[PDB]
Amino acid sequence: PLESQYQVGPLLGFGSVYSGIRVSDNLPVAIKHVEKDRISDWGELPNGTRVPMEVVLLKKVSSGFSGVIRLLDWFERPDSFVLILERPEPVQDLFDFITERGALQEELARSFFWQVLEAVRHCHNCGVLHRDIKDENILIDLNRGELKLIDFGSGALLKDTVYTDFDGTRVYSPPEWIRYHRYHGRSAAVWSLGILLYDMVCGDIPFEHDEEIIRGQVFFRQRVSSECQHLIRWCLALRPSDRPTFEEIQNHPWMQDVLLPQETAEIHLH
Ligand SMILES: NCC[C@H]1CN=C(O)c2cc(-c3cccc(OC(F)(F)F)c3)c(-c3ccccc3)n21
Repeated sequence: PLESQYQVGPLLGFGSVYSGIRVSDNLPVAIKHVEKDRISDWGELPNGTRVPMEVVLLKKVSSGFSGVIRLLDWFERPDSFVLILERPEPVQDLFDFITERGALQEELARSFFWQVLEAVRHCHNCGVLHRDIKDENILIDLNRGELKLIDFGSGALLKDTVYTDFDGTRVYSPPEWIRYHRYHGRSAAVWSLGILLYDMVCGDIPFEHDEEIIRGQVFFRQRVSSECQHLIRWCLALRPSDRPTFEEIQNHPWMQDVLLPQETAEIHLH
């Protein structure tokens, strides 16, 4: 069936994502392969079929909402699974985008960061915790100026209780995980968005080493507004309880008067 519905193009960019076309309507797709031997967390669909957690998570967050990458279909194979993902065209990941432009202007960082917050909120609303929010896991739909979360491969069902496992990016991980190998989903997510926002306005992440993470001292290597500095420092509070909630972030003075995605595209992307 797969090869009957999708024309496979070349590799894109340890992960295995190929360019693809849906032969039905020539819709651009991405084809992610995951080998069963490499899967740590297994979920179960309503039908009680054993699938990778990523399928569960993508199925739970897959609706009208443009802020998360839509899982169009998936397949079981003897030794692997194959996820069909939407592919914007043209498209750039936020890592390559920040690398090319360096530090983003606050206005564009605000629009991008707002869109990421809206997307993370949607995930949380649908019982999904991403656990690997970072520039690489954000695609820019360059025409529409819309960001899309990708890679729920380290994700989990959202729970209000302690997490004692983590398979995400260390330099984006919060001090409580480094020190005590324990975190709560939302507060840890606010940490990673702190790192992300720092990365957007400074053109690089703030911390390389465990000691730097644990100390949580933030040096700005670029001119960044006082209000943006405050929001970053707040997201990056050492004590989880001291971190802002999603509501508190989106009500922060820095987050006000956000550009519409189309506005953002017109001004900053073309
Ligand atoms: N480091 C990022 C993580 C890699 C590995 N895990 C994943 O779950 C993943 C999914 C995709 C992806 C999703 C939708 C469209 C898509 O196509 C597009 F890039 F837009 F052309 C790719 C990529 C990926 C992104 C960008 C470049 C290469 C792969 N990834």
